[PDB]
Amino acid sequence: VTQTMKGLDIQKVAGTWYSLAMAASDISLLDAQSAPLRVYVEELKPTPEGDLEFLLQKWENGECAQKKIIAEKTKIPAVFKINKVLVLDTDYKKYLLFCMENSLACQCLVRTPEVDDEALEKFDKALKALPMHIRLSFNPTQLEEQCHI
Amino acid sequence: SVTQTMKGLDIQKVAGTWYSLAMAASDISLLDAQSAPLRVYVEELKPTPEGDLEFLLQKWENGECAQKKIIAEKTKIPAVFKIDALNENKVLVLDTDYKKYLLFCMENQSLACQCLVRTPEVDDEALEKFDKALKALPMHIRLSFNPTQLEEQCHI
Ligand SMILES: CCCCNc1ccc(C(=O)OCCN(C)C)cc1
Repeated sequence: VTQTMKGLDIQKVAGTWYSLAMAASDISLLDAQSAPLRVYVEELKPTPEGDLEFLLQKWENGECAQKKIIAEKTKIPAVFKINKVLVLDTDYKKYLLFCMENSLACQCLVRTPEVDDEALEKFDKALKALPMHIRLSFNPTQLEEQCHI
Repeated sequence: SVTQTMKGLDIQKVAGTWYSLAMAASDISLLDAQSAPLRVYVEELKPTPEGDLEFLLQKWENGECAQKKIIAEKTKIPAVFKIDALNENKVLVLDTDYKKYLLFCMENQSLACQCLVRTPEVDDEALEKFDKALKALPMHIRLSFNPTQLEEQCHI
């Protein structure tokens, strides 16, 4: 992943998000509820030091676990270290596109638990240069359920 | 569910070798596991003397790769077939050029579609036409397979 967001203002990504769609380089990264990169972003909280706190849900040992993880800033405003987190694009008010790279998985986040045509079209365009072998998308009912069940 | 069928399908010309390059389904659970209900790999098509279409496929069953044969019976629409199985179903051929790619769906309402290729290689045209076809359909999971997997039992 090289195409990261120019001019990111991380403070404007604060608040609630919903994982609408995800894609990964390897089927095993996303295929099961327990798959390693099957994670649902529920909130982003930029820190006073310019780090990025993720609140996510992840299926572990038969429960939907909530995790709070700090992604530490790097010299590239759009790149953090949790894996590298790369923010490809956001309009702050509607969508955010990011990837996790070690293996590669990318997500389309939306501000409201609804399908957004613009967000998904931009996600598809961003994935054209990336060697993805699994793509998932979630319905509005799933977005509001613990671990998108 | 599926609006697009192949006009003027000649089932004799779809006969022979195929490989499942990509698949997509309306419900993640139809395709997410090696054991998922619509996770099947088409290896060969055989038209019958009655104009039915026999699918020779691989399916993960009892933790091993099994060979299975499924007859999709002809209907009054050339590109639409029906498997004698408990559940109401349709097999729909969306598009083929016969010599490189074939796009089909299974409707059960559950829906899964596949991109078949003649040669066990990633084909840009096959995948681009598959993706265009899927824009019309409410898919929540898409898988694609590397050329090594195409020639392994059950795409392992
Ligand atoms: C650049 C403007 C940043 C303003 N911040 C926000 C603006 C909007 C939202 C938000 O969630 O809006 C959803 C409603 N649709 C119409 C936008 C969340 C944060």
